[PDB]
Amino acid sequence: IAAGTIIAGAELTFGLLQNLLYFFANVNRKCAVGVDNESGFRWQEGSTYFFSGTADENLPYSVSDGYAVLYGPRKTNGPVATGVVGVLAYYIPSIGKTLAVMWSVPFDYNFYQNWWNAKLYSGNQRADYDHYVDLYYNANPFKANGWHERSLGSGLKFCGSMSSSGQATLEIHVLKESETCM
Amino acid sequence: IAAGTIIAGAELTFGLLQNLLYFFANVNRKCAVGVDNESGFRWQEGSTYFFSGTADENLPYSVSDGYAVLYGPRKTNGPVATGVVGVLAYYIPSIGKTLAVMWSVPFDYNFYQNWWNAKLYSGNQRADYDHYVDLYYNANPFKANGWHERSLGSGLKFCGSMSSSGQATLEIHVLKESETCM
Amino acid sequence: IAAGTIIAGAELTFGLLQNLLYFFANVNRKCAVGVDNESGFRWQEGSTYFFSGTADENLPYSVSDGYAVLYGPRKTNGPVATGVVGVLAYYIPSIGKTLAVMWSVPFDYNFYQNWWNAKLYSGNQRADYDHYVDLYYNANPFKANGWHERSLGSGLKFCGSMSSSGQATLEIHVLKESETCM
Amino acid sequence: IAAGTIIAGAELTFGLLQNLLYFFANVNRKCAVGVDNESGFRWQEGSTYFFSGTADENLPYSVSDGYAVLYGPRKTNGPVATGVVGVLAYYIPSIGKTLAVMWSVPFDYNFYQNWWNAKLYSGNQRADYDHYVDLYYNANPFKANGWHERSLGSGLKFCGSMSSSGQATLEIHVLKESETCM
Amino acid sequence: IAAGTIIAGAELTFGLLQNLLYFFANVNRKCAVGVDNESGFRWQEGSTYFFSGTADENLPYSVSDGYAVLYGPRKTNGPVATGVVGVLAYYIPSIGKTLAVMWSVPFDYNFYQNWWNAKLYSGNQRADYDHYVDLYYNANPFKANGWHERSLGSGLKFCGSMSSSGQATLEIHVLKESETCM
Amino acid sequence: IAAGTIIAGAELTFGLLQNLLYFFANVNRKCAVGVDNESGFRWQEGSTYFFSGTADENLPYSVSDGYAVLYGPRKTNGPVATGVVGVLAYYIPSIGKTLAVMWSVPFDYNFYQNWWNAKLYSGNQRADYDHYVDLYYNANPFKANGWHERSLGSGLKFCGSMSSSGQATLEIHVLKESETCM
Amino acid sequence: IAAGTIIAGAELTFGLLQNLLYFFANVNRKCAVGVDNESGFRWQEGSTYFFSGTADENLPYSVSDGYAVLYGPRKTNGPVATGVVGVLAYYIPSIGKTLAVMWSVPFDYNFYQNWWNAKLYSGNQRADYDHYVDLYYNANPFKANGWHERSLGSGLKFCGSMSSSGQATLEIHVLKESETCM
Amino acid sequence: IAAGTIIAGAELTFGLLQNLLYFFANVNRKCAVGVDNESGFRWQEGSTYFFSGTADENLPYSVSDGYAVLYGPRKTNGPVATGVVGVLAYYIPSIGKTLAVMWSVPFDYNFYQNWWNAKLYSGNQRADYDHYVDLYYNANPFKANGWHERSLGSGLKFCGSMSSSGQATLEIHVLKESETCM
Repeated sequence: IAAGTIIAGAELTFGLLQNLLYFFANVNRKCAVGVDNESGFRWQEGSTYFFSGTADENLPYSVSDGYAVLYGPRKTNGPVATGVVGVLAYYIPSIGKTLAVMWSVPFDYNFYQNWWNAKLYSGNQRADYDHYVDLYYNANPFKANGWHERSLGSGLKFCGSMSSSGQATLEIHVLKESETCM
Repeated sequence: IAAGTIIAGAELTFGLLQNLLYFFANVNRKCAVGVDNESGFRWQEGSTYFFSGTADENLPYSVSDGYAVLYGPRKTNGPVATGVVGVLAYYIPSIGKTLAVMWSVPFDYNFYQNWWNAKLYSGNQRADYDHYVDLYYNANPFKANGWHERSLGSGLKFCGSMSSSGQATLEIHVLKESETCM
Repeated sequence: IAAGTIIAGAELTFGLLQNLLYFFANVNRKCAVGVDNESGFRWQEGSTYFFSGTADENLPYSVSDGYAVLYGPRKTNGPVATGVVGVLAYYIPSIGKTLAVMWSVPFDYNFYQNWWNAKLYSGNQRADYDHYVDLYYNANPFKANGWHERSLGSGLKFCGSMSSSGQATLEIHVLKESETCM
Repeated sequence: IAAGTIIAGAELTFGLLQNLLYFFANVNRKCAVGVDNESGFRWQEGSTYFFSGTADENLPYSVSDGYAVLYGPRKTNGPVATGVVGVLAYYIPSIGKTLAVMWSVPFDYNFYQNWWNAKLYSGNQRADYDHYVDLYYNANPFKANGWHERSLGSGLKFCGSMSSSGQATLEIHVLKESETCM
Repeated sequence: IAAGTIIAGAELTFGLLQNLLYFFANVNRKCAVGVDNESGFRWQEGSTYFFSGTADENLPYSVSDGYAVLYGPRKTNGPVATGVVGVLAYYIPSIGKTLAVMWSVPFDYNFYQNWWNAKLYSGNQRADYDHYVDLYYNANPFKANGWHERSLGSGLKFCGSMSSSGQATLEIHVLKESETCM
Repeated sequence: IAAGTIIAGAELTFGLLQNLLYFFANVNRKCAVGVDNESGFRWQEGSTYFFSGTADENLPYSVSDGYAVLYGPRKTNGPVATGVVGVLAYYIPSIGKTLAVMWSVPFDYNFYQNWWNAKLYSGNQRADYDHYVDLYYNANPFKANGWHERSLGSGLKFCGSMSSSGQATLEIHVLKESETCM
Repeated sequence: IAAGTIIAGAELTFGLLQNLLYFFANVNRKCAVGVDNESGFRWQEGSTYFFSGTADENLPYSVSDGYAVLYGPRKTNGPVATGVVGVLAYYIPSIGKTLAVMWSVPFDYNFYQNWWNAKLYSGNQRADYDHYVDLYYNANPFKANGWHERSLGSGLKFCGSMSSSGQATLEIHVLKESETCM
Repeated sequence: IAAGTIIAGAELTFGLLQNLLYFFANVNRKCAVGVDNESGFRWQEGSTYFFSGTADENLPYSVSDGYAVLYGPRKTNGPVATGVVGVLAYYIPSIGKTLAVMWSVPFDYNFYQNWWNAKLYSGNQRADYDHYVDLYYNANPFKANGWHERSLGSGLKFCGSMSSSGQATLEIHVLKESETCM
């Protein structure tokens, strides 16, 4: 009989749902990824993988001694409950290895936190899910609590830090083992 | 009897539909297509095909050694569920062949992803659906996961990459076989 | 009896109609018409015809060797379902002929597409409906799919292209038969 | 009995009427009138008449060889269905005649179109309704379809054009009979 | 009984009245009054009268050979149906007379039009209602239809014009009888 | 019984009252008070009184030959029906007297108008209500109708004027008796 | 029974209360406190107390001969009925005393007014409630009515003034007894 | 029966709750932390801990004699009732100790106030909850009431101050024991 009650229930439902989708569309995640080639070797064949999120730009094809990658990963547009998570990688012909760098800026800080890592892999490889799993679970990732340092092997080491924010910054310097960081 | 219930159902219907059409009108797709003539040959007769989308500008008629195409493909205006997908092509008189470059930035990332390709075709040809089908299905397109390289034949090769975003960037360098990319 | 139902039907009707007229008022059509006098002859008596649309400016009275027309045709203001369609023309005293250039940027891309053309006509003539019909139906117009070239006769040729967008650009170079375009 | 139906009919009526008056207040008409004194004689006693519309500025009192009038006629403010229509005039002591220039930018392009004219009148006269009627009905006005030229007599001629838009531009050059226009 | 009908009649009444007062508050009248002392005599004791309207600034105390008054009369703020109407005056010690300048920019162009005047009065006098009545009714005011000229006596003359707009401009040059205006 | 009629009467009452308080909060009064020390004596101990209104700034402590006070009195914030009315004063040690300057910019121009005055008082005194009453009622204030001049005594005179607007300007020059104003 | 009357009473209540809290959040109080060290002694250990309000900045640690404190006290954010009231203090090692400066910009000008003071206290002390009570009640504070001057003792004096506005300015110069203020 | 009362109770509930969450999302807390290395020793391995809040940036890896940390802690985004509270730390190789600096800008000033501290700890340590507890409860923190100074030991001391605002500033200078602060 009282069909106006069903119309009012629809107006309440879409009036809630349009604002709920507008919330998930407006919560934002970023990672300003800076990686600095202090290494004395040329990096090439710039490769990426995204477990979540995207970027609007390319990596440099190559990086050379004293220059840096700057890259801007972000969350996918629209009402998605996913952060920005991924790998970037470069081949290093002068040592026969691939440098891979991982970051993980989640959506829910109830369950997760900002993590990052870097490693050298044998031969020419490009960033994929097996690099994400190995950099996130098998290796020890670093968390967003200031500056950390580790040997890469093959005469290199990395020094780096990440913000605890969801609009994060990541900075890494890939030095020779002889050098003092920053 | 209660005609106000039909008026309230119409207000609910158009109140939903005006916002649904406003959604499809505001989700946007782009491809910033850069193609760089490192080739040592003049390109001419700049031609295009669009399977979906448009651009507000012309290609250069010609490109010459060390200059680049910059072109801005985009989605068609209004409430359409179509991305930007197309071909650009140039004749190369010095080798008797047509360079064609393809990109595909879809609407639904549920079903599709960003793809691109480039190839040399025999004689003077202009971009059309047969170049789109051959660059997308018969040849192997490259996906949006960093830098890729392939020989074109006739002394040329291409090196290029594409963003995974729907507001994409595409960059290609069309080098001689003797050269090192970027 | 229930006169409030007629008032609510009027509020629904004008609430729809004010938004429908606002839609047709906001969908826009343009043609940025550039025509370049590479011809070695002075053009004069700049004339126009509009089958649909207008412009807020005059043509140059005359154009001379190495200068260009730039002209901005547009859709008529308000809730009209018409594009921008027209002819511009110039007399060329040094050959005894009229150059006429046509463009057609439609409203409905369901039924129509962007077309353009150029031709030389005998004697001093000014742009009118007979030039529109002859440039659109009797001659072969060119479509918005990259660069096209044709001989005009009397020692001239044209080279030109048009955008597939509804906010189009048109570019034409009117060269001598001896020259290489752009 | 049901007085709320009369209140709802009043809210509908003023809700329509406030938007109808806002429409007529926002449709705009202009004429950017440029008149260029290439004549070799000083013009003085700058006079105006408006059949419809106004301007917020004065004419120059005088114009001299190689300078120009620039004048900005416009529609009267508020919800009026009238365009901008008028005459400007100057006395020319060196020939004993008055130059008068007319323009007519209508409201309804359903019934009317953009017209303009210019003429020389005997003795010192100022712009009035008899100049409007003689320039619009008795003389042949020119329409908004590109550049037109006519002899004034007394060793002068005019060359000029007008836009077909309702936010029009009018340009006139008042040359000696010896000269080539623009 | 049905007191909600009286509340709805009040909401309709104040909903109309707030918009009616907002209309009368937003219709604006101005006069940009420029008066230029080409006279060879110093003007002093700058005086004003307003029959309607105000200004936010002072006159210069004095004006001297080759300088000008610029003054910005305007309508009184808020929902008043009155224009800007007034007199400015200066004493001229070198001839023993007061220059007075009048303007009248009305509210209703249904009943009134833009008028202005200027005159010399005997001795040191300051602008008041008797100067307004004598400049508007007893003397012949000039209307807003281009440039007008008259002798003041005492070796002076004025040349001037006014806009027909309600946001008017008034320009007057107060020359010696020997000179040619502007 | 029908308690919704009392709620609707409250919504009408606060819907009116919030707009009435917003009106009294937005009608504004100012006085840009400029006072110029052409006097050849130093002024010091800058003092103020406000009968209505305030300022956000201090007076200069002192003023010296050829410098000026600039001061910006204004209406008190919020829904108050009061203008800006007050006194500023300075001691002049070189003559043993206090200069006091008064202004009165009212709220209701139905009952009041812009008045101002200046006077010299014996000894070191600071601005207070007895200076306001003596400058406004016992002395002859000047009204907002152009430039006025009066002797102060002790070898000084003042020359000054005030705007008739509620956002007024006041300008005063405090000269020696030997000098000609502005 | 009629539960919609309780919902309408809640909508009226929160519709009033959200606007009442927005009023108390938007009425603002400030004191731009400038204190100028004309004293010939270094000030150090810059200390503060707030009876009401806060600032977003630090005092200078120290001030030295010819430099000034500039400090911006303000009201606490949100719907609080409290002004800005406080003390700033500095130790002066060269005389063995603490300079303390007090200001009081209230919320309710119905009950209170702008007051300020300054004094020298024995030994190294920091601003607290006992300095506020002694500067406000036991000593004679100065009110916002122009420039005031007093001896501090120990060879110093202060000269200063405060605005009567709630967005106040306070200026104080701390001179030697030999000097003439500003 | 009357289901519209439940819909109206839902509209009231979400209409309140959307504004309550918007309040907690818009109340903001910051700490602009400046720490100045006047110490004559290099600081390195910049480390952080957050008990509440985040930052969008990294610390410098290292700081050296005469340079400063500038760091911008802030509240976590969205409707959370938590301030910004944390520790930053650096290792100092030249003395074998870790400098740690703490700040605490709360949400509820009903229960808490702005506190800060600094201390030297033995060996290379990184900021964590045990440094927060020791700097906040076991050591004596300083409150937001002007400049404070303390010996660190190992030849160093700190001098610093903090704002009482919730958008706070913190400034610390880490001097040698020989020096005079700021």
